[PDB]
Amino acid sequence: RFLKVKNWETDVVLTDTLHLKSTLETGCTEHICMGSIMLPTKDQLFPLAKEFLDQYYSSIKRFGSKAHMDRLEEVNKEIESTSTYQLKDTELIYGAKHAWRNASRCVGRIQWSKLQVFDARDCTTAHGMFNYICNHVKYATNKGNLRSAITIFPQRTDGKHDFRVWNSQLIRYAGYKQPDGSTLGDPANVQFTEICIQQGWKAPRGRFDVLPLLLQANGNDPELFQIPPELVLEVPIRHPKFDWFKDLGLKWYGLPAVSNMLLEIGGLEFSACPFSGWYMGTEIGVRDYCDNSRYNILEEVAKKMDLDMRKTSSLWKDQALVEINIAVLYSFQSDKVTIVDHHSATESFIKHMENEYRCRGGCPADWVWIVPPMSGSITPVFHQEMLNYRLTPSFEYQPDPWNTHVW
Amino acid sequence: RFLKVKNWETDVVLTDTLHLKSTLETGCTEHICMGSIMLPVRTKDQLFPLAKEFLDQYYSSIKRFGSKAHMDRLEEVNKEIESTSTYQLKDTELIYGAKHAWRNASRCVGRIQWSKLQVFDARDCTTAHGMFNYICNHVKYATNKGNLRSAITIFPQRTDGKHDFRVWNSQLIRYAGYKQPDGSTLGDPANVQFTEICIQQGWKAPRGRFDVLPLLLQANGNDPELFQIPPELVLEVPIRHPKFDWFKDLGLKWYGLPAVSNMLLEIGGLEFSACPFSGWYMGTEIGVRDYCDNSRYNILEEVAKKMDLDMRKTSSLWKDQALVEINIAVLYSFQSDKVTIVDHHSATESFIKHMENEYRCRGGCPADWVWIVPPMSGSITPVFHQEMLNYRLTPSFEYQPDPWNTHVWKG
Ligand code: HEM
Ligand code: HEM
Ligand SMILES: Cc1cc(N)nc(CCc2cccc(CCc3cc(C)nc(N)c3)c2)c1
Ligand SMILES: Cc1cc(N)nc(CCc2cccc(CCc3cc(C)nc(N)c3)c2)c1
Ligand SMILES: C[C@H](O)[C@H](O)[C@H]1CNc2nc(N)[nH]c(=O)c2N1
Ligand SMILES: C[C@H](O)[C@H](O)[C@H]1CNc2nc(N)[nH]c(=O)c2N1
Ligand SMILES: [Zn+2]
Repeated sequence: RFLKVKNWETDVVLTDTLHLKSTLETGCTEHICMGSIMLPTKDQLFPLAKEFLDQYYSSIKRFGSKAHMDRLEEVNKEIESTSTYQLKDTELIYGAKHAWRNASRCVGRIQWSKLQVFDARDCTTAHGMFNYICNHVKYATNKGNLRSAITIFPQRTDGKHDFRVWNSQLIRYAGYKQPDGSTLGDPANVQFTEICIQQGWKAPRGRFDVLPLLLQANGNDPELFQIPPELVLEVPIRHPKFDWFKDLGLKWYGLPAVSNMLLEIGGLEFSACPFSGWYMGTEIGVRDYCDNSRYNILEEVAKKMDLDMRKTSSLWKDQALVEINIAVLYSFQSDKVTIVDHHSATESFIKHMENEYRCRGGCPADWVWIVPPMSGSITPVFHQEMLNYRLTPSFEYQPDPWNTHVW
Repeated sequence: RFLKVKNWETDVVLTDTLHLKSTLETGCTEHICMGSIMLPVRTKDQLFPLAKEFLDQYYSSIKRFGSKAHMDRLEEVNKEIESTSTYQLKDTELIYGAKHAWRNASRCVGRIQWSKLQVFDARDCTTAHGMFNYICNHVKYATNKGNLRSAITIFPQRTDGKHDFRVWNSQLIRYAGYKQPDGSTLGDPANVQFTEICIQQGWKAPRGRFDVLPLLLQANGNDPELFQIPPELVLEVPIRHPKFDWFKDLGLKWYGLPAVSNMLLEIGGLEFSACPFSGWYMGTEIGVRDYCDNSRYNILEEVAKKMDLDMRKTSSLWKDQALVEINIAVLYSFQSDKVTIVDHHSATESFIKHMENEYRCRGGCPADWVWIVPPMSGSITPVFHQEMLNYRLTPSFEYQPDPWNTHVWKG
């Protein structure tokens, strides 16, 4: 029932009790582990509400008080009557911060409590959504001094009137398939780019074309909007030692802002809730640039370094990989856009584990996602056993809206 | 019930039916994943079904399921169990069992090689001196002057758990570690406790940075005994760098033969507590973990100093830079001395091909992602994007407690 996690580098042992307050399902069984898999009513709503409010009122040290009990009745009277209910601003703020606190795949959670929450529940149109989003981007960007933030659109009702940001991130580059066979721009985004062009977008058909936002309010058909170029902070990528590196003509955006997740608080579902923080360097240098299925530039870089690419054993992919990542970090730092390296981010997470063990009884963590995609074992998270479990409030995946929505 | 795994790089989907033959627990539940947890005498009653499952498997594999030779073998094992409480495997069953224990090792990226394994039957061994002789022969045959060959040596199975054969070393070949009064360590920090035991057993430690440890060997539940492996049998490789001439002056070397000697081999319910096996190294096992773990040789600071890296901010990636040059040095050194080694790109690519073939011919390939993905450059290797299902098949290799923790000393 009590569970131990050990660090094999420092010999330090923590005891987990938070997992008993666990609530959703992992995908695993005692027969088979699924840790490496990417995706595994009035009667339904009240327990969920009760569960959340109980945790809310406990955290402000007001458990079992008159203010607690009255709110429980108030939400109950509202469910039995309206088939749903509304969160107070305080509960909304608390729910969002805890969805992040509980995100077992996020290495940046040391920051969980400094989340700026923007309440967009009064939104009714896609033009309104666009306005809210532009304000979020500008506030979060903050001329390079990035600040975490989330904007929360109206909760799901009958599921026929969902708000959705069709973009998977607020700021992403287009992807175009060509007769050549190869891909121009970002291959992850080819399909969404087809939908933009098919809804009317005039594509510049270049390598780094910032996608338009595709916004759906109240279950209606979505609409296109171009984020003002002056709000999209981008960084050209150069190297501190390699002058030729600029001639690759690489750039990336300063703001990572995930816009396709569903935020679940007290059984209420927020289908549109873009959130943003700041990049860990490997996210761009390792995955975005170096994934076979993404910009896939390794081949091109190692060539410029005049390395022996005859045999895998010269570790030429690995040499190029490190320099690509040196450059990203350097470029951001020199243009003064917040960014964190994987050594620094993992060291912060470990300290954050310790705090959550001592202050909360544990910290849900998904080792497969916490360990950075390069140099894993020279970061302190590699040697750290972690327990993975699902708590609410939470962020969840949801189907791409284009498969679901009807025109 | 069919289960699908996807490769997120190549879009290939595969279908596992093999997990249906799974026995032992994972540690995981519907409510908790234990995926990153490191370490998560039998009755007649329980022994015969285990014998039965195994013999059913063996006889299917040779296409003789339900034959007279199958039925008679079950009858014979049946009788042997009821009358003696245990049973003996035929040579064929032992060979097949040890290959399948390897085939089933879900944390092993080297499994493409599973069917080429030399098996040495040391079930006639009775004494520690007998064990030393078996182990020297294994070391010699496996080393093959650099052209390494996989081998396993199998000592007598457990009886009452009071007469166990054990090799106290965790690997047949490993370097001593010595804790100094000032708190620092000389040699390999991972082996300090074991070095201490050896010294107390009467080993005269030379006290250098790369002292090959002696074998501590327990036969038939007796107190263990010390033996020096003949040095001419210990193939070692001095570490140098193809471009960095100062690299040799770090004084590093490593041994060619990885040979795990602390696992328990389970076949059809029987437990072989001493069963050392060996293969050849993947370069990252020496260059990332052995040299560059903080709790091991920890030469990263020393190497980056000599490269003249900017070591004032982690964000220069000085650590990542040095780690790569060290791993380059390890691969270059083994290849130049003609000692078999595999780099992590080649190993993981091989493993991916193995895995696909296993799904097609066997209906699955249990695989532990936390362990299969290499400890450097994970995502530029094809295992990183590969979903994997982890489950436990027998025959299998299991952890067991260290014998100094359990052993009843006689004197
Ligand atoms: C402040 C700086 C932040 C850093 C450095 C960071 C870091 C990361 C990284 C590296 C990942 C995995 C990346 C990958 O896809 O390879 C991740 C996942 C995730 N993060 Fe963060 N994060 C930050 C802020 C935030 C914020 C503000 C939120 C929400 C409020 C958040 C919620 C999540 C969630 C839900 C996941 C996993 C989603 C999934 O299941 O795939 N993070 N984080
Ligand atoms: C032939 C060359 C081989 C290579 C390159 C290889 C590679 C590896 C590597 C890199 C690991 C992970 C170890 C670590 O990083 O800590 C491993 C684990 C393992 N290998 Fe192999 N292996 C080989 C042969 C063998 C053989 C011959 C056997 C047994 C007959 C074996 C059985 C195992 C087992 C049981 C584990 C998991 C240990 C555990 O559960 O902790 N492998 N292998
Ligand atoms: C806020 C933030 C900070 C940061 N440093 N990186 C990121 C990008 C990583 C990230 C985080 C959460 C969520 C995602 C994508 C979720 C996602 C992923 C896939 C493959 N399919 C879906 N339907 C949904 C990606 C975001
Ligand atoms: C044959 C072989 C080939 C290779 N390339 N690498 C290795 C080393 C990795 C390896 C493999 C199996 C087993 C171990 C040790 C596991 C181990 C760990 C603990 C704590 N207790 C135990 N009883 C056992 C280590 C071995
Ligand atoms: C805590 C964590 O599970 C532990 O450090 C593991 C992770 N993955 C590993 N993977 C390999 N190949 N070898 C190891 O020793 C470890 N250590
Ligand atoms: C198959 C495997 O689950 C998949 O490659 C995962 C592994 N770890 C990851 N880790 C991070 N941080 N991001 C990812 O997209 C993935 N992909
Ligand atoms: Zn699991």
